Amino acid sequence: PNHTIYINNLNEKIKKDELKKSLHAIFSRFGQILDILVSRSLKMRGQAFVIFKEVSSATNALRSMQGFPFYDKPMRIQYAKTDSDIIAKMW
Repeated sequence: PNHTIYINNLNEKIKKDELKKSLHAIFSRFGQILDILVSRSLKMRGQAFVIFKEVSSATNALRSMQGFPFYDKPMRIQYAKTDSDIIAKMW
């Protein structure tokens, strides 16, 4: 368990700004969000990071929204571990 959730299987047709705003719309109820990180760098498409202020908020977000159909795609959620090299391992 960690402050930050890592989301993938996001609909890649969605623009960065709208994707962040729609992510706030469904995740804000879990607790205070410090930021949402979205990259349109090709290998980082389809993915997002939601940084909660509290770990309890991130845990409830991950369990409640696992598989949630969003832009017609079920999102996959995991905890982001610091220094896990998500980007460096990704191709």
